[PDB]
Amino acid sequence: AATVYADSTAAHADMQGRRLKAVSDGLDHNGTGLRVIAQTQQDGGTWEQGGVEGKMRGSTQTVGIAAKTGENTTAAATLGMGRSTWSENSANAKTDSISLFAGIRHDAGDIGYLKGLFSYGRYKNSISRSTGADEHAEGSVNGTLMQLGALGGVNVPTGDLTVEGGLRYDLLKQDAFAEKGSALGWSGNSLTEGTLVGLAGLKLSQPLSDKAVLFATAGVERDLNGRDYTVTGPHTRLVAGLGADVEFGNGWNGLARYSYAGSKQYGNHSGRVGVGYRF
Ligand SMILES: CCCCCCCCCCOCCOCCOCCOCCOCCO
Repeated sequence: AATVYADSTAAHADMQGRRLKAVSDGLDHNGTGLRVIAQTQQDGGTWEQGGVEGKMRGSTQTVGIAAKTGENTTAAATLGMGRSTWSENSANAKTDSISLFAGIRHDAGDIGYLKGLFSYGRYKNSISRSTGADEHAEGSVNGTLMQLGALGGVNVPTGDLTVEGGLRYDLLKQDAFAEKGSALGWSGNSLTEGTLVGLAGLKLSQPLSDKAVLFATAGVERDLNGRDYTVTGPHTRLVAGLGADVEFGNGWNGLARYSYAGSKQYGNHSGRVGVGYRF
């Protein structure tokens, strides 16, 4: 039972979906010219993954730009470096990751929009697992995760209700690996796994003034097919959330988001602070 590799990979993919959310949220904010954006997203939950409880923690720094590329078009490109962990009985794991995120949002005048999202990242999972009495196995595995996203949104309003919904496809290719350091060390084969995710969501923006807005978010998210990262060697979550963009003046804006995702046997706190500069 090397469930620790499946689980850490799963924990990374799950974090990656929120990283993509953040870049896609960055498509909405834009007014005038071109923004440059620096962000920290922290993550923190527990997760029973088929009999095994674990604890994920995660930190991601991102730098990004977004800009009106057209009278009705917005584009964003973000670069993200992540460090996350995953714990279990007997074993824990640290994931390093480097990811590029890209998004385009086309508006149909004021009635709604479509978004395309894409991401390519690499990851490295370092596992150590107690295998005995002061005996550990160390194991190192690389993978690639790609995401593709299509969302449509309408924009009904006294402040603003946007409804938003679509799909995200996660393609994970993970390399073969082998553990050093133990006589009951384990090897595992490469793994390709593609998962469609359905997404649906509500954003209630209320502007406070000319220089600040607060939003509430409620959302739904569910794998539409299998998401098995068990190497050879599906529940709906509700997410509720809060936010606030503020214009500090002289080009600078700030950003605060907090979010909780839940299903049976899953719970994750996601937070986010961003500082921004509009040229
Ligand atoms: C967990 C610790 C990590 C600390 C590191 C901090 C991460 C920062 C990432 C560094 O890169 C920043 C730059 O990212 C910018 C995004 O790329 C924009 C590319 O622009 C394309 C050029 O435009 C052509 C016109 O279409």
